[PDB]
Amino acid sequence: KPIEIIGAPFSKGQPRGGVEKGPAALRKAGLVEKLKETEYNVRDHGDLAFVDVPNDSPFQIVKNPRSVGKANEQLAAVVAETQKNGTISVVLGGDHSMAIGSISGHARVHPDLCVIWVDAHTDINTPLTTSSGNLHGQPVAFLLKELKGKFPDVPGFSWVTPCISAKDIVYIGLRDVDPGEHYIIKTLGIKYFSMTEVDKLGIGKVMEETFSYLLGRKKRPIHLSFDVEGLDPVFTPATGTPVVGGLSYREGLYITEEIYKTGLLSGLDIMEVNPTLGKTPEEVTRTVNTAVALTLSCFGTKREGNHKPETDYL
Amino acid sequence: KPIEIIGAPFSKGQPRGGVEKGPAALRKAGLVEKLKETEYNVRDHGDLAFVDVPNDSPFQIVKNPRSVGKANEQLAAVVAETQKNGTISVVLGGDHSMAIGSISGHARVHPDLCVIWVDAHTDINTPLTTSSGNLHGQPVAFLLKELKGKFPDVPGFSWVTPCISAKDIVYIGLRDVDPGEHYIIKTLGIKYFSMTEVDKLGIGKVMEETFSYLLGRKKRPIHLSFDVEGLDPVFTPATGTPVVGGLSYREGLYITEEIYKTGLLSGLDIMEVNPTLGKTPEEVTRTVNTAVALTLSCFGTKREGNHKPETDYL
Amino acid sequence: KPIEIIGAPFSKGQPRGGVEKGPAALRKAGLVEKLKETEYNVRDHGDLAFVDVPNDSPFQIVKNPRSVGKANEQLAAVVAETQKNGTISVVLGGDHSMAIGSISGHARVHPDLCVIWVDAHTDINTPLTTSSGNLHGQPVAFLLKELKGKFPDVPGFSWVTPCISAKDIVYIGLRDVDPGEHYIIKTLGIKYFSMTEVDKLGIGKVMEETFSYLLGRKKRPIHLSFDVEGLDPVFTPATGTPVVGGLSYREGLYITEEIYKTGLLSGLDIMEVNPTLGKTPEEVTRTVNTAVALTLSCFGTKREGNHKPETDYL
Ligand SMILES: [Mn+2]
Ligand SMILES: [Mn+2]
Ligand SMILES: [Mn+2]
Ligand SMILES: [Mn+2]
Ligand SMILES: [Mn+2]
Ligand SMILES: [Mn+2]
Repeated sequence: KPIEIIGAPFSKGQPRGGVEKGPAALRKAGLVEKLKETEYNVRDHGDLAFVDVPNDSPFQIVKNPRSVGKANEQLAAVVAETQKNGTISVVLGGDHSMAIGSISGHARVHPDLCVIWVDAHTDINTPLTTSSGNLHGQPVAFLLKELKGKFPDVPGFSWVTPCISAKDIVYIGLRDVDPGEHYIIKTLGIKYFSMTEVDKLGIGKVMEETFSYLLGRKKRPIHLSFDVEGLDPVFTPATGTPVVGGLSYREGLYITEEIYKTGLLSGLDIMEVNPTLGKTPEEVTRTVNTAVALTLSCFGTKREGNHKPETDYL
Repeated sequence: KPIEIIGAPFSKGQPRGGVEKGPAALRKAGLVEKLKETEYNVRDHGDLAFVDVPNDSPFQIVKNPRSVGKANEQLAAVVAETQKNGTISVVLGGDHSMAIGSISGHARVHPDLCVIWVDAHTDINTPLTTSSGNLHGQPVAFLLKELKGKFPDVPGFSWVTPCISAKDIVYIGLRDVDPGEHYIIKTLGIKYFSMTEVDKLGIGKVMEETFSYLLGRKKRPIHLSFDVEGLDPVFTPATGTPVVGGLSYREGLYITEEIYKTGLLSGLDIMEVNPTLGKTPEEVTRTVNTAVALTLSCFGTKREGNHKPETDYL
Repeated sequence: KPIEIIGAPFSKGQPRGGVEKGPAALRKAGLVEKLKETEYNVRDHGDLAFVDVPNDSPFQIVKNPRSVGKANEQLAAVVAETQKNGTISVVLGGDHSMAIGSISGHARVHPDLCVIWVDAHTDINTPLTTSSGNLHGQPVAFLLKELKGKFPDVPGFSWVTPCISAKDIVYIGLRDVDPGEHYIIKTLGIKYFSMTEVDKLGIGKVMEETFSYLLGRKKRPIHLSFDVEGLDPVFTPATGTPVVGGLSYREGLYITEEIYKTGLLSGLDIMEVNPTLGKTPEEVTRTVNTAVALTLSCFGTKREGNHKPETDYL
């Protein structure tokens, strides 16, 4: 199979600057060279160049709506494209709002995809529930059908089409859910596993369940939107919104490992790595490396080891 | 329901000074303001002013027996009082010897209460088994019926009445048990879950069992005596007796979360936070915050999120 | 039963210097005094003095083959000796190549011993698969029968006799396995538990299985070759090859605790503690202490507590 890396240097999803430098760091850490060393064909599509919407006024609270809608519009296009040619797409973050784009384009080509969202937050606030207008905290609201018409059309997102229903998404690692957001996920009966659940069930049973819950009936394509903040800050320090008491490096890799084992990985998102927010070089290198690590996991790299087939090492 | 906070500025339970500054820090961290934000009525009763027994000579090894017996006698009184008015009491530590008082007063009003003791130590040494005379390491021995008459009447505790039996208490997080103490908990067949058990069973099954074990027959009031030392030192550094390889921040919150879910929380103890023992501001703030956090957990605050009923966030 | 401590100050197993200072640190931390405090007879055999083979030229890639073969030859001798007198041997590392010696001597006296290898690495590279000639990464290859003749005789190991088969060893905590090494452990069908397994099954079930797998039929002597690198670097920092996402202090102690509980402990290896590789005093003391701790665990020390029999602490 083919693997296509698409850098999305974007950050207007939220106020903190730096995230755009994200895909650069990941590459510098050698994500591509390493990926090539797996059983997959690696094609680096490069870094999208986003056009900045001049005079992008705040639609109510929502900030930079037009810039974020144009950034995402453009991505969904590139993603739909490579997805069409049969290659798995791997979007490197800036912030998480690029998920609207990533998930959209992919949805075009595979409308029956299910989404596994590993993150500390739900990011399901609507333009009417956010406290800040940071669109990085509203991604899943633009993609959800059940939430269509539940909020006023946003300047620039007119191209968006609610592609999945609350019965196709599964959250893992939740621990900082705004009140509104909690209502939304309870009302729509969305399947999640808050940290408390991971604690109660153990990362193992968690996957076991998320799978039989998303692939019990039909075996469909899987979209992994992994928000590097879903791991405890100790592991991924250089982030915009760290929240303590989260997934461990081990648990993180177990998810990507089980996901690889299903062979249904269709699209990936390695978002929120902010090279500038490291309190020391270590913290950033630390973050950038577990990010690069989680990815390689989705594509083979097993912790027990890997040997090349048809070769007798004896 | 009503919630009443009672600060117990005491520290003669053990040699290290500072713990009395405990309830102050917790408040400074805003325990009250936050508590108010939950579905409970918060009443701050203030900080008990303890009278210091002049010329309190060591009854054998037991140190400051009269001061500690007067401190606890006074608390049990305030606790019995508010417990009577139907409010849940939440005692902020100084040291853990204040538990004799806390558990006693509460027992008066609800003699059928069971006690869940989350701690690094058993604290079940009798005046005849301690190595030091620190009464903070003997609390459960004054409350236990099975241990009545097993030791010399202590100067000042004459008011105490063994209110519970070894069949009403459950330990969670044990890892530093003196030889004598181990004998005592084995002989009396007390139900506990040493770290090794948490490890073998997982915090999940642990609660599942401690509940069917304490609430299988009758559903009675629960007394949670939480010793901040029960978490690994990494999480609650500013303590008098850190012991490595203990509960994680996650596990800690899981217990308080499952306890809230039973709706039987009758009384709480947030003990051993010692603002002065922090090797850096961080460590204390770190400690003080996970303490404040565990509390809010017992009273609603779920990690998956919380939304106010009857309100349509859409 | 008797306990015999044998210090092996060796380090030519790998390029990084310092590991020889290993057994010294452990002793300084008071391993012996503490061990004495358990229900075992402690005899300190001292520190072997290794003769340095002059002009030890590299056999192909394998470095210091003669020095390492003489170091191990000598150890196997001392170990076979004390093992003969019926005492349990406890070898303190330098590097892990001393395992050839340790396991060999022991095998002489108890040819039916099974080996539990707690380590981050497999250390099963043969002189023909290593990238470096560091023999510390080849120990299990010299001891395995199935790998006999699979590589050219090495200068100094002529005395070695493949004592165990791939059906007697069990790995726990694997996470950094070279490609060759992975082939070897897959081809020979060796039973292991890579971190992913620990994650999936939980340290509890892991032991439960490793036991019924090694002691289901016959109850034989157990050799515990514990490589301090098997725990996450956070816990045992001062090592030559740290690899993140490994066993936790808790899990580590759980293994040594379950192993003690089988009563079949015949020989031990506390290897890779490198006092000089600590980035600060703390890190080394931290490392040296969890090492000393794991040992005491294998010999009684329970986390729930220990009391001396026939003594009424009341
Ligand atoms: Mn997110
Ligand atoms: Mn997030
Ligand atoms: Mn205590
Ligand atoms: Mn304690
Ligand atoms: Mn090793
Ligand atoms: Mn190793």
